[PDB]
Amino acid sequence: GSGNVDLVFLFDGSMSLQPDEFQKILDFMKDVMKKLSNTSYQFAAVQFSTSYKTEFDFSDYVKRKDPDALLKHVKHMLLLTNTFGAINYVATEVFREELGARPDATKVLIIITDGEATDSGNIDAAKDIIRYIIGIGKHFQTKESQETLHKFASKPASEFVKILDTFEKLKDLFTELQKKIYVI
Ligand SMILES: CC[C@H](C)C(=O)O[C@H]1C[C@@H](C)C=C2C=C[C@H](C)[C@H](CC[C@@H]3C[C@@H](O)CC(=O)O3)[C@H]21
Ligand SMILES: [Mg+2]
Repeated sequence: GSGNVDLVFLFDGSMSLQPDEFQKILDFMKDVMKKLSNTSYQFAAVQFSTSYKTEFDFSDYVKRKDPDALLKHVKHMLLLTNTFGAINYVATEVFREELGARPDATKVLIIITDGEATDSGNIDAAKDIIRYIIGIGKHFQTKESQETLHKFASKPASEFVKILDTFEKLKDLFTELQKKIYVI
């Protein structure tokens, strides 16, 4: 339709993440934004743990644009992993016209986490958002834990759930993303 994509990074700041691992999440987000600067994509980023913080809104991105400056002042929260609550927060408190969301854009949520959710609920309010979940590291070693992530993602899980055994594999994920960039 409009050809516009409003994309939110929803990233884990729980106590499980070591300092260097948290930085690699931030570096990955910055790589994606830099590669897609000056396009029809708009970005916002939200850190979640026990509660949620909008690190920058869509309007901040449009005004400042520099991914380095925009994520420079992120404080690691180091609490729990309330992923149900975080998704509902994005759907009702971030995707809003008064915060710079474009009303007819395609909405996309990229969830990066290194643990199973410590809450529960439903995400019906977020169901018109395209949802990718990237699950990283040892807490997703087993098949049963990988499957807990299906609930958050759009369907099929085979396209929308990405499991990475280490944080260094975020770089491989960015290599694969770039092979899919086209001028249309
Ligand atoms: C696309 C390949 C990479 C690895 C990936 O999954 O990136 C996904 C997940 C993550 C790595 C980053 C993304 C950044 C931008 C877009 C939204 C991308 C998904 C792209 C697809 C493209 C078509 O299938 C239509 C659509 O709506 O989503 C995601
Ligand atoms: Mg966690």
